[PDB]
Amino acid sequence: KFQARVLTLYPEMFPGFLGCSLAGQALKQGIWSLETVQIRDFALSVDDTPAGGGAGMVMRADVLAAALDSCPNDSPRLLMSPRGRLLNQAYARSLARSSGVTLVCGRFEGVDERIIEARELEEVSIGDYILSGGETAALVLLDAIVRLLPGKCESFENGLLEHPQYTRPAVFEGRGIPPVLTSGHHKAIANWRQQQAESLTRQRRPDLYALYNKN
Amino acid sequence: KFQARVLTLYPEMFPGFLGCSLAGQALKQGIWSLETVQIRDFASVDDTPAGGGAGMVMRADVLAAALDSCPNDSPRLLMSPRGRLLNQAYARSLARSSGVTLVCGRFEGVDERIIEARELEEVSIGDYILSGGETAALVLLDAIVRLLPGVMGNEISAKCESFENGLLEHPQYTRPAVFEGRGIPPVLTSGHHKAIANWRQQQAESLTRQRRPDLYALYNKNRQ
Repeated sequence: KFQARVLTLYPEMFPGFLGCSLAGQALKQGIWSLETVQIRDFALSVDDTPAGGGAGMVMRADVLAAALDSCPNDSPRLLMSPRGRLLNQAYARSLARSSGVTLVCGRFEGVDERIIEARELEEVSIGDYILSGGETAALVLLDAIVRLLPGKCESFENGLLEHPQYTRPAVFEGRGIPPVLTSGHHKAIANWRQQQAESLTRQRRPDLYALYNKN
Repeated sequence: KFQARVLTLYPEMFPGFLGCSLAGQALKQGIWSLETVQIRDFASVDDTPAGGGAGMVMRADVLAAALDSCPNDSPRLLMSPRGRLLNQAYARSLARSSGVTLVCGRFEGVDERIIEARELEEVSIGDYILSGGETAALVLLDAIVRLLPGVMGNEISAKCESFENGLLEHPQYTRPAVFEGRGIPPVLTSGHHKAIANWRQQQAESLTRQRRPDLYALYNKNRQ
């Protein structure tokens, strides 16, 4: 098994698109399971006014604690957040090797800092943009995990985007597959592919290109 | 009325969660629409990479026909690991268009000639591999739709997030007054707005410095 547990205000978003395609099938076959936990059941509601003022509502430490504490501590506890460490492939690979993951989905403008500390929530961002709630990010994290489950290193992890890619037809709107690729001249092919990739990354992802140069 | 068109092998993944909450509410009041185009209608979709490679490659002609089946009234984006990185600024830009056309790359590789010829701008949501572009498209929609200048709350919203300034958001506190021994920092209760803002900022600086040196470098550039 791979046990996914998601703490959410919207359990009906799960499994969402992960009910479809290969992810759906793996679920139907029990390669992974998904448990949702409705946070609103733990309000003896879930969020309140920010001390010192602010733009939106803050998730209460007490409600969230009770929700976490109803769950076994069987997997790392990850808070979907704009403040998190960034999701990367190394980390997805790292997580697909576990027996499971616990995801907490905030919907508001934040989560009470004292519960982040007290229950060791690791904050995780999927990137520097705002989404409608943590659920969006949870689905994405799960997508990148489930994918790596039984049933290898990405070129960008080396600092390089993928070279341009071609298949048939041999000519589309007067544009032909570059002839070096159909030459059988392996060395020329690899050179060509390298220069295109270097050139593309330098222009479009200088950050990646910088890590390419840092070795 | 914002017009999203999504070219996909899995129309059934849509609207998905965008059907829910306020994104779906906005869908009901017709602030935006979501049309799916099945790529397979323009038949196989993928094929062998010229000069070898790792997977199959999406055919230029199948995607042309799919794109040409509806009008170019919209920026065209291709969901790809090769893309520029999605950020909030970019999201705001698209949110100001009449619509967006999103092509979901599934199999790893899309014929370069179709990217050139239909001017598909490649976009990645981050340096991690997903099951398909469907995943990237949904996230991209999620981030755009909430900025559509029809949605409620939207009118008086902050135009810029703190990470764009190079800082993570300050830590937040709410009731109860004391949780398992910990109080709410007293300055937050002091009625002294300037003091609150300074303290919140110091907390933000110190978190960003440790967790995102990349954002902090940007923070340093700005105040210079």
